[PDB]
Amino acid sequence: GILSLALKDKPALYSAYMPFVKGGGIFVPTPKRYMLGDEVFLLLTLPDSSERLPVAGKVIWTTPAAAGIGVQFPDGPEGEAVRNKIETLLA
Repeated sequence: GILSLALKDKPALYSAYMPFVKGGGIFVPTPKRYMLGDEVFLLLTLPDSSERLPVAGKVIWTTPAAAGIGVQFPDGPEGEAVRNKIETLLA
C-alpha cells in the first residue's frame, strides 16, 4: 500500500532525514513487511506545509522497534525536489 509519514517539526525531520544516502533518504516508521529493494509509494508531510509530497522511493533497510524502513529517494529530478524541500527546512 501507500506509506505515509507526517513530521511534526524540524527536530523530527532532522531525526528522520538521512542525508548520507545517495539521493537523500528518510527513516519511516511502519510495521508493514517491506522487503529490501522494493519500490514504495511514500506520502511525506513536512512540518511547514499541509501539502503531501509523493515520492516513489526504494526500501534500503529495515529496523525493529519503532519498527520501520529506510527509504531512498530516486536519483533524478523527482527525488531532488523532496530532497531540496527537506534541506531548505533543515537550513
